[PDB]
Amino acid sequence: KIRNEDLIFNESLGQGTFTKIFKGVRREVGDYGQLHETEVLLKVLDKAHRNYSESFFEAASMMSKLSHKHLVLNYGVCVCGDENILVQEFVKFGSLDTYLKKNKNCINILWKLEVAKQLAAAMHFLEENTLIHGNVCAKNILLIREEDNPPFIKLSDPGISITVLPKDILQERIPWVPPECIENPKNLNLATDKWSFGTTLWEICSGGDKPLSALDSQRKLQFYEDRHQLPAPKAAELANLINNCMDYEPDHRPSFRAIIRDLNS
Ligand SMILES: Nc1nc(Nc2ccc(S(N)(=O)=O)cc2)nc(Oc2ccc3[nH]ccc3c2)n1
Repeated sequence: KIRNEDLIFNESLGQGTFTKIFKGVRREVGDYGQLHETEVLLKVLDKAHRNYSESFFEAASMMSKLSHKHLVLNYGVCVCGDENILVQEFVKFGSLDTYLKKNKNCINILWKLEVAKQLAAAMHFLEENTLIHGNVCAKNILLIREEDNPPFIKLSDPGISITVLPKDILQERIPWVPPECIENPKNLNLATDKWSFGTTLWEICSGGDKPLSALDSQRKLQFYEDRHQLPAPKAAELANLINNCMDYEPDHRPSFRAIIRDLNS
C-alpha cells in the first residue's frame, strides 16, 4: 500500500486493456533504513472502466502470493485518490514482442529456445500451484537482461480476466484466447495457458508478427469454427510444439513438464 506522495509519474509507455502505462519513480525506505528512489512501472486503470477494478488487482495479487525468479515483482498498489495503480518493478528492456521486431536480424534458435524454456519453467511452476495466468503472450514476457550468459525473462501479470471481459475484446485476442473460452469464457482452465503458450512460441518464432492480424474479428471467429491452425513460421523449428500446444481438445494439450522435455530435445 504505497502513498500517492511517494510516487512520481513520468513518461507514458502506452496502454494495456483498460489500463494506462507509465514509467515512474518511487521514494522508499529500503533495507538498513537507507533511502531509495526506485524506477517503477505504473499501471493505471482508466476511470472510465472502474467496473473492472477488482478483477485486475485480484489478478496481480493472486500471482504475487507466489515468488519465483521468472514471475514479475509487484511492489504494491496505490489507492491514489480517484485511481487504482499497480506499482511494479521496471524491467530494463521491456516487452518481448517489441524486442523481437527491433532485434529480429540478431535472434537465433538458441536464443529462442532459452526464452521458451524459461517461459515453460514459469508456466510449470504455475501449473504445479494450480494457478491460471490467462493472458500468456509475447507482450507479457519481460526481458530482464540481454544475451551476451543467456537472456533472462519474467512473465508479467495477466491483467483483467477474460472471464469478465467484453466478448469483442475476447474475439480480438484470438488466437491467444483458446477456442473453448470463445465458446464460454467461464471455460477458463489450466489447459487455457497451454494453448496461449503455443501462440506465444509462434510470436517468438515470427520476429514479433501477430498471428491472424490480417483477419478482422468475424474472420477470427470463423478461423476457430473451421478448426484451422496457425501457419508454420519460416523458422519452423518449434512448429510441431506450437501445433501440439494449440490443440482444439483442451484435455489433449501436453503438461508443461512434457513441453519442457520436448524443448530440451
Ligand atoms: N514491468 C514492465 N517493465 C517495462 N519496462 C520497459 C518499458 C519500455 C521500455 S522502452 N522500449 O520504451 O525503452 C523499456 C522498459 N515495461 C513493461 O511493459 C508492460 C509489459 C506488459 C504489459 N501488459 C499490459 C501492460 C503492460 C506493460 N512492464
